[PDB]
Amino acid sequence: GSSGSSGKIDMPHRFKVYNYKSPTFCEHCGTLLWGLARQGLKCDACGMNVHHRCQTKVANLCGIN
Ligand SMILES: [Zn+2]
Ligand SMILES: [Zn+2]
Repeated sequence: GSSGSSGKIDMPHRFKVYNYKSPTFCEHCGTLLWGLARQGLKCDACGMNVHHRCQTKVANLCGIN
């Protein structure tokens, strides 16, 4: 909590590396990901799969959208 008032807020995508065996699709470049242990990244907040770079290209609104 806090003392005051807030308005508009934006949060980044909690993208965390994941080691799995499945065909993942990027929500930005719309392509496949070829990896071994760092198979792209997956947001543990909203739940999205994007590349390491394609991640910094997505909006900084996790949960709001
Ligand atoms: Zn997110
Ligand atoms: Zn991508």
